[PDB]
Amino acid sequence: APKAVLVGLPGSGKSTIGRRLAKALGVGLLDTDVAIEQRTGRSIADIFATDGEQEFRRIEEDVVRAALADHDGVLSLGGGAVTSPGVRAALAGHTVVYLEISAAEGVRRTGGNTVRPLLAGPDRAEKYRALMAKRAPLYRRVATMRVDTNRRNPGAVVRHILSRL
Ligand SMILES: Nc1ncnc2c1ncn2[C@@H]1O[C@H](COP(=O)(O)OP(=O)(O)NP(=O)(O)O)[C@@H](O)[C@H]1O
Ligand SMILES: O=C(O)C1=C[C@@H](O)[C@H](O)[C@H](O)C1
Repeated sequence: APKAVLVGLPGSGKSTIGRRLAKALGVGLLDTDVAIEQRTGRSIADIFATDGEQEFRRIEEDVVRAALADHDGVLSLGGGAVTSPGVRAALAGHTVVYLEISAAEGVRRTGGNTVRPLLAGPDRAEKYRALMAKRAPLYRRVATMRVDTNRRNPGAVVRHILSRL
C-alpha cells in the first residue's frame, strides 16, 4: 500500500511535491499520466482527439486499481480521476492528501502551456472557475488530511506533511 496518495486541480503541485517527498523518504515515484503514454502508443491530447474523454476514463481506472495494490512508494493521480465512481470506492481505507489553491494564483501557475485539452483556448480564467465549482465537494469527500499551498514555498509544504505521517 502507498506511504501517501496526492489529489487536486491542475497547478496545485501534484508532480513537484511528489518527486521532492519521495527523495526524503528514500522510495520511488509513480505518476499515472506518464504510465498511460508508456502503455499505449500516444500522447494525452492524441487520445482525447481520436477517441474522446469517456474512453480516456476507462484506461485511467484500470491503471489506478493496479497501482494501489502493487506500489509501496508515493503515488500522484491525474486531475479529473475523482469523477469516476469506481476510483472513489478503490480509495476507501488509504492515506489521501488534498492540496488547496485560489483561482487567481492557480491560473497564473498553468500559464506557459503544457497543453491541457480541458483548459485550451480563450476565456481561460472563466473555464478554470467552472471546474472548481463542480469538483470541490468530490476532493473533500475522499480526503484524510487537507493542506493550504497559497503562501507556503515548496520545501515548507514537504515538512508540514512529514510531521503528520
Ligand atoms: N508551493 C508552490 N509555490 C510556488 N510555485 C509552485 C508551488 N507548487 C508548484 N509550483 C509550480 O507550479 C507549476 C505547476 O506545478 P505541478 O507540480 O506541475 O502541478 P500539477 O498539479 O501536477 N498538474 P495536472 O496533472 O496536469 O493536473 C510548476 O512550474 C511548479 O514549479
Ligand atoms: O481532467 C483534468 O483536469 C485533467 C485531465 C488530463 O488533461 C490530465 O490527466 C490532467 O492532469 C488534467
